[PDB]
Amino acid sequence: PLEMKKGRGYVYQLEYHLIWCVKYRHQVLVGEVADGLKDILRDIAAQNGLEVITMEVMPDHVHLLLSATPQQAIPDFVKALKGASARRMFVAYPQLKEKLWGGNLWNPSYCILTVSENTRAQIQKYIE
Amino acid sequence: EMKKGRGYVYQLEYHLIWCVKYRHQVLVGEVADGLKDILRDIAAQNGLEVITMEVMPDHVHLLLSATPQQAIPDFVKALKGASARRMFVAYPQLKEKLWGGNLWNPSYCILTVSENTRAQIQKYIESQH
DNA sequence: CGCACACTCGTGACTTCAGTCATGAGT
DNA sequence: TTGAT
DNA sequence: CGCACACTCGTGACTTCAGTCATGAGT
DNA sequence: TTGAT
Ligand SMILES: [Mg+2]
Ligand SMILES: [Mg+2]
Ligand SMILES: [Mg+2]
Ligand SMILES: [Mg+2]
Repeated sequence: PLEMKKGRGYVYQLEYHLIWCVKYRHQVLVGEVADGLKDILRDIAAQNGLEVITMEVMPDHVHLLLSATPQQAIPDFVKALKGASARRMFVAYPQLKEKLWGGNLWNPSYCILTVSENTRAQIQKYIE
Repeated sequence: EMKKGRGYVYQLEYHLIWCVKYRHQVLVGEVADGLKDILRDIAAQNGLEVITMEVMPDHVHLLLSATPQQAIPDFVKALKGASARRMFVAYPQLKEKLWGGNLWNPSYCILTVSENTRAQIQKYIESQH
């Protein structure tokens, strides 16, 4: 049986692998800065109705595995996740301005991949 | 494999399914054939790639590939709302069983698709080296 | 190298009112 | 301030 | 009879200007 | 006008 969420006019299962990097690929996401970023990203995610299945912060990039509804558009939540986290991180960690004084904490691009929650076998069963 | 746009790199696939209103097995013969041409056309207009398409008498199944900017409610609306309008015009006999102004069930089912499961993907994430 | 996602300049949209998203072009 | 997830 | 995704009515947005999307409530 | 992909 397929894992499926139900909403008003749709049944769905939507997961994405989202990834982005620190501007200039600076390795600044370490220690308390990485810990903070985890809080900030979870708060933004919940504020936006996103479920964070997995989160991993490496020094120069972030990897998220998200579960969403059909109404949450990609450019919208990526903007929330990155734009708001940049704003907060700079406030909470003024020391970031030492390596990133240009007004950006993040690389201006994101990489995103859809993800199958269920197996190909489960899908053919449901689809047949 | 991975596509690119001005500010993003992505690979987006979705299984999209919806049924005929009241579950009537109406999509058959020339009606089904015309549905396919109408869907392919709508997909073309909206720049949506249709990887797989299947039309059963009571429901449709598509495997789509899209850009990050193509939101789900928008493309589902385009494919279902436009095809319905067009199907009734092209095949009026549909009205014999569906005179209420709806060719489609008001719901859609949609699943993100990838070349691996999240279980595997998350483990790959928890590693680092 | 010469791009390009990633660097830079530019545009508008819109939250975080800063710094992303959208976006074209030059290197 | 870049050099790849 | 009650549900709901699937039936219906209700509320709007927006193309297909009809019939879907958004959506809350009854059955 | 419904009963499940
Ligand atoms: Mg960007
Ligand atoms: Mg609907
Ligand atoms: Mg270019
Ligand atoms: Mg209900």
